[PDB]
Amino acid sequence: SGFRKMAFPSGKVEGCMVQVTCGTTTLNGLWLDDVVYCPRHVICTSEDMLNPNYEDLLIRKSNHNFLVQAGNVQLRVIGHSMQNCVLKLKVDTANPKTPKYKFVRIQPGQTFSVLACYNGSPSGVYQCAMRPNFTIKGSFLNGSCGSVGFNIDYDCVSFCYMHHMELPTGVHAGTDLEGNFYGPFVDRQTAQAAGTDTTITVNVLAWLYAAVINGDRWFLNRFTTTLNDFNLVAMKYNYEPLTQDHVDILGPLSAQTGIAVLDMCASLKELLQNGMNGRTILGSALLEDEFTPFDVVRQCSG
Amino acid sequence: SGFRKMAFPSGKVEGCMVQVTCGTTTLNGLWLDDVVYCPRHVICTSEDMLNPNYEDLLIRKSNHNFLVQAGNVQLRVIGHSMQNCVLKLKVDTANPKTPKYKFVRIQPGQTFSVLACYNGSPSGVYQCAMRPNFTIKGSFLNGSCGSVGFNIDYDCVSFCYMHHMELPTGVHAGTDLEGNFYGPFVDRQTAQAAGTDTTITVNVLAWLYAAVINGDRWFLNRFTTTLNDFNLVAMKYNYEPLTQDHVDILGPLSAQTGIAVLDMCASLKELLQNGMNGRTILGSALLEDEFTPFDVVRQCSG
Ligand SMILES: *[C@](O)(C(=O)NC1CC1)[C@H](C[C@@H]1CCCNC1=O)NC(=O)[C@H](CC1CCCCC1)NC(=O)c1cc2ccccc2o1
Ligand SMILES: *[C@](O)(C(=O)NC1CC1)[C@H](C[C@@H]1CCCNC1=O)NC(=O)[C@H](CC1CCCCC1)NC(=O)c1cc2ccccc2o1
Repeated sequence: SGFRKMAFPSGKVEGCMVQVTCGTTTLNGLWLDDVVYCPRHVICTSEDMLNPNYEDLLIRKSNHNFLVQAGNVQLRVIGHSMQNCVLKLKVDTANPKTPKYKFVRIQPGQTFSVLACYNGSPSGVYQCAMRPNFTIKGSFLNGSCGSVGFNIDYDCVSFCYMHHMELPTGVHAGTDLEGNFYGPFVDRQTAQAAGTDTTITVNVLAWLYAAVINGDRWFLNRFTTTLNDFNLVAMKYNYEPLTQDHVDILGPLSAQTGIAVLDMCASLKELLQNGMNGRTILGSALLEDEFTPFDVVRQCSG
Repeated sequence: SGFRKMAFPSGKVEGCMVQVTCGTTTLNGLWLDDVVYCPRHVICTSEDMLNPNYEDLLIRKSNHNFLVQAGNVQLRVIGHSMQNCVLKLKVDTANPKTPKYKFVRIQPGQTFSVLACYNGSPSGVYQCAMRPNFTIKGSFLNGSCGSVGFNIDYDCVSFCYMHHMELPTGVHAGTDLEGNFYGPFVDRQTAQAAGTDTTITVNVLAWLYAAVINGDRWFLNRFTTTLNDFNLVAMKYNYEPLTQDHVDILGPLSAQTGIAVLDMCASLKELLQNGMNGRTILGSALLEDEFTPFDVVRQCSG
């Protein structure tokens, strides 16, 4: 028993991290078979970071302008191309540590692990959720660009995120591995800012179920509610609408605990309307929304 | 910027996890050079788990009673011995993935990463702190025994924890890698329970500094306090006494923020006496105590 924000084991991804240098700009890349993926803004200079024309900037580069360092080994760049906001550097050596992998794009409200890296060297691993406004509440310092986010299923690494920038509120923005940004963000310095965010209702309910599975029951009640009355409350508190598909997804947890999904909704309504009256749930005084139903099932006993 | 509970990258430890089976009991072991370390209660039966004499139980075993599986490879056991509450199985193959390593024992209030494993297969990584009462608030299911806790410095893995059991309150107990239990716990079924716990004051103050570094300043004030008046408050709220050595350890963070340690103490006193009045700090509505000054410095900008 116990419930923690848990990341996937990072070994498979650690084997793929490298350092990419162009000019005086150094950041991280992801080495898979004979290709290194990295943010295209490695080719920028502090002189054209405001409105860069990346096609122009790239045309003025050649293979030898890119230095790729894997551990203490120089990888020779033998081709280069852009795909959306990522650069693909073809290298003359296939990474012998390449895992089975996939490039997936994730949905807001889904979670993934982030391997924070600096100069091609991993420093830490943590769990994140893609917020409804397509940002992530990460932990990223200068040098972290190129760090990736991923999930692991069986032997297979599904890469879902590459890190590009930090917004004025301290939250983070990046792309999928095809170089397409999550959200209405661009890789150029502008006044761009996070849009308004909302709470991921289905995840809060999953976490309430985790709490019950782990013996926190003080917020339960004999009441129930309909989906529509619940969603009237959800709207009032800036929670996302709960759909019937969410109810269905919560089915396993509902059956394991014997607490019907709409009964849990009655509990969440009471918590929203009354607060916690000084109590905690799984060690938190706030309602947590970064655990999916899958995260809860994977971590919690059967 | 950003602040997250971050674990060390787990790759180096993943390379050392194996499965150990004795009879119908299967758990995890840690393979380093030609030795596998695991909890000695792998030799117990549900028949003698109440008051086992491990010396007797071990004497009745031979090398062939232990099945060690590394991935899909059987490791031949060629010797066996007990050291306190851990078993050392000498195997005929040195682990080629052995990292530079050390066996350290940690202090209450220090943090470490846990690699949760089942059947020798890592499933997740997370950050923990050793509580003042020598327990850890982990996430461990049946099958997790033998999972380890560690820190990484440069290339060197300092193993500090092996997992043995769960206590009635849902918290966890284990040993260092020499098999000596953390706390007044024993590897036999008794009524044993966690003793009273306290909050790690120096870590709360480190986390307040992290909050300032990350732009949360609402809890600051123009006041100050002496160490003794602060500790009178600390005692009242079941916080650990703050020593001058703790003040010294907080020096870097104090200098980086320009907020004297005793001024931060004045802030913590106000938060203890008044609560948070509906506000949060680094996304928490509770005062967090599982980040050491080192964790904050390592993660936060310079
Ligand atoms: C990465 O480019 C990076 O790590 N580069 C390596 C070479 C050093 C950074 C990562 C940032 C750094 C700041 C702290 N957290 C973080 O995640 N990304 C940027 O610096 C990004 C770069 C621009 C350049 C054109 C393409 C993409 C954006 N810029 C910002 O994050 C950013 C935030 C502010 C705030 C105020 C003024 C400017 C600014 O830029
Ligand atoms: C490990 O032994 C383990 O994983 N063994 C592998 C072979 C299956 C478990 C880990 C526990 C399991 C329960 C849930 N969380 C967790 O961390 N450890 C135990 O089961 C431990 C074993 C005894 C045996 C003698 C030596 C050490 C203790 N027992 C307990 O954790 C425990 C908790 C309770 C509560 C009520 C009755 C009994 C009990 O046992």
